Amino acid sequence: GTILIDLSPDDKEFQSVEEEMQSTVREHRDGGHAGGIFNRYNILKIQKVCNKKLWERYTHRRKEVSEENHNHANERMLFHGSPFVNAIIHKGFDERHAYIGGMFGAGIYFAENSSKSNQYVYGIGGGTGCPVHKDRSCYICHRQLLFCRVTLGKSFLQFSAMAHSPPGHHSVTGRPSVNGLALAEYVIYRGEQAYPEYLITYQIMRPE
Ligand SMILES: O=c1[nH]c2ccccc2c2ccccc12
Ligand SMILES: [Zn+2]
Repeated sequence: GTILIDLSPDDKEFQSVEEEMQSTVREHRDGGHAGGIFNRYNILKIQKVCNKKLWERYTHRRKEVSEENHNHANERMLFHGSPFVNAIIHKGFDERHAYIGGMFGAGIYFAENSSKSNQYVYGIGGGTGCPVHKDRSCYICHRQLLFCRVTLGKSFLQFSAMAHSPPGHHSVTGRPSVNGLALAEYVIYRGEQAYPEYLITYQIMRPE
């Protein structure tokens, strides 16, 4: 079902997506432990993920959410890192991708900071790092993230230092209160509320 289309780096669509990736890198409180030490990425490839059944699953669910929230899907584009991106792009999101120990419950987590999603590319807390070098800060191996269309609907606002949504909500917003430089994180509880739109292949870059 899924087919992947290479975007040219001269295409505006590519550039828009790259810019969203580069401009939402921040520093992490773990000093780079989970995700590596870097200020920027080497973007190697960006692919559009095209799957009819998964798209229609998304848009059908989105209409439902919209109708339950003053005609407002509250659709965002957000990052998702995972060692199972190959399974997500082919079969879509489901409970297997839920973060069971998540601070805002057992749901599927997304980030506004590309660097936050980068922390989960090799598993929770970076796992054991890249398969080839067992290095969480590997500058050599290729990483992949997803840049997804996520339907948030009415989103429970949780300030902060597969389950169900809170009643009358379609998602949760984890908004950092302490780190003012940290962007929001969002959780959904149905896989049908995200479409994995772009697969981004990259390396983290070692700082000068
Ligand atoms: O991109 C993410 N991928 C994940 C994969 C598995 C578990 C948790 C997360 C997660 C948590 C917070 C923010 C972003 C992410
Ligand atoms: Zn490596």
